[PDB]
Amino acid sequence: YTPSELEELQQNIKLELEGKEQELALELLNYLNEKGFLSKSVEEISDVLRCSVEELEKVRQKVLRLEPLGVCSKDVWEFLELQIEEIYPEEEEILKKALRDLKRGKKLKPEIKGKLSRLRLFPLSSSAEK
Repeated sequence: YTPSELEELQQNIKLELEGKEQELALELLNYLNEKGFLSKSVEEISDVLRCSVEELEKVRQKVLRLEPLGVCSKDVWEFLELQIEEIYPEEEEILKKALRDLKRGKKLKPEIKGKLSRLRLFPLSSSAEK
């Protein structure tokens, strides 16, 4: 079985929205590497694609909020931070401390475990510990 995270995000975008906005988003997520994150900054990518930085940002954000989140937009670990601010903006601090504890290594809470369980810092990757 192959990963359908990226493809799922593309379709979702064209679904909720379409036109020029979707175009910009695709471009940003189009100039990325097989690592799960854009190989070039948004500024440069926007200059090469012939698009205003500010504009590309707004569209990139609206599309980044989609599922999966814009891991390439912010980053691999940043995907969680933005995911909360967008999904659960009320528990931004809650998940913020959790994602930081799990990323740096630590214990997790019972409620957070389930909240983060629905997500994963390895959307386009795979890894686990024993």
